[PDB]
Amino acid sequence: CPLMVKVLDAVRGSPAINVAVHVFRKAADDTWEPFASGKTSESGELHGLTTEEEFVEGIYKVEIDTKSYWKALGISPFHEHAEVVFTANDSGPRRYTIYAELSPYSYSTTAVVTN
Amino acid sequence: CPLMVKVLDAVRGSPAINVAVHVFRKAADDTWEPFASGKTSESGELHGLTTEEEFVEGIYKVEIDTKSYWKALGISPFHEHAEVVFTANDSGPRRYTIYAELSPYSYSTTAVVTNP
Amino acid sequence: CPLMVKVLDAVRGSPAINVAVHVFRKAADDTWEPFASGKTSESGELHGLTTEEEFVEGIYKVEIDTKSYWKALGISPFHEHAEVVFTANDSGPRRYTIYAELSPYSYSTTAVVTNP
Amino acid sequence: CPLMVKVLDAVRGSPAINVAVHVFRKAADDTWEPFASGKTSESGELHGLTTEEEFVEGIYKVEIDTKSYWKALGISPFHEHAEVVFTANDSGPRRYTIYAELSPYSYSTTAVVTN
Repeated sequence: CPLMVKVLDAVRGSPAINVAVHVFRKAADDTWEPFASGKTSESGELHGLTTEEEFVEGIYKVEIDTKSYWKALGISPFHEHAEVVFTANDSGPRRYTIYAELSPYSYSTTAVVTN
Repeated sequence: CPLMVKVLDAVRGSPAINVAVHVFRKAADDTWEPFASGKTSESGELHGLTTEEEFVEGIYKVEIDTKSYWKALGISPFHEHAEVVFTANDSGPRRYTIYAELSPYSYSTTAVVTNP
Repeated sequence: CPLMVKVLDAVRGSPAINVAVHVFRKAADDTWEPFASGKTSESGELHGLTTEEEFVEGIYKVEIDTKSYWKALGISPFHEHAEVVFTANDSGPRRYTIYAELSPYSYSTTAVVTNP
Repeated sequence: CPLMVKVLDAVRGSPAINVAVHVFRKAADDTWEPFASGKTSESGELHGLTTEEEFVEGIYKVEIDTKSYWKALGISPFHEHAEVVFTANDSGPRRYTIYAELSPYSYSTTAVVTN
């Protein structure tokens, strides 16, 4: 599993559970092709999105549905979602972990890429 | 200015200067219509993007072109850009300041929304 | 002002108002001597802490009293405070702006350092 | 292990390895008593700092030696270190994970507290 997502709730100090995540791949016509998706687990994680075979070089977009998450908690949020757009490059480490720390009016994301 | 952007460079401890920013507004067909664009100043600030009159209700996307910024500094960063997508002015006119703090493999964005 | 602090509330999307800030400077015995204090304004800003003359070389600690801030909003936060410790003016006088973005279980701080 | 630390390098997009971490406990006389310490692993983690028996309620300080980390990489940093000060409370979740994302002139820290 070369692509992982770890989402944290900076308000409650807990993993962000049941957050919808959609991954897209940029197509030849510059549109976003659905690639993979899921809901974060009780540990705020989402793995098994793709395989080494399928995760070829290219531009990918990871959309985290933060708005629905905050609405479920009864908290008015700012963003429609958090977007993480990046290029997968074979000439570097294999495993991509996208960290995302969520607050109603702020989010931070950090990519950790390793072997 | 109802729409403002403040960008900081967390590697150099300075405002992020000459960063290109493109703003889009969602149309009916889910496509992103260009709304406004500019580049950050020496203070990492970008005002004069729009006016209260033109900045109507809608879903807006503020795209900060961080990749170019880092490459010019000799750094190969992770993200293509930093995207900030939000509904604006749905409860009346508001003033928005989008803060962004950039690192090659990380960014944070915080929105300050005030009622004039 | 050579020392400035800008604090934002990432839960409400606003400046963090009336946040107490204490600045200390390290002495010889590793103890923290009180240097200056204040509270953030409506803009989440705090200037007038010190002067160029008084702000000599040294190791400074900017302590932001976030716990009190969150408790007053009905939130029980994780941190006692947000501490920002740094060497200042060791290469001559500089201007420092300490940005802080607060959430109940998280905070970020970014320093902008400029040469006047 | 009720206390864990996960440190990430936001410049290189990798765990922050070999970062010294010192944990202190606030004593009756308001001074900081050394409690535990170590160096982050190849995964930027530091566990086995303490036990449930020893990790009683009280105020703790986690000092991350970020200055030495950046100096090793030949990068001039701003902070002397990153400090995370908090109260351990029995009336909540047991495991504390302190996340820290490091940049030369910025750091973010997020606490994740779970069962």
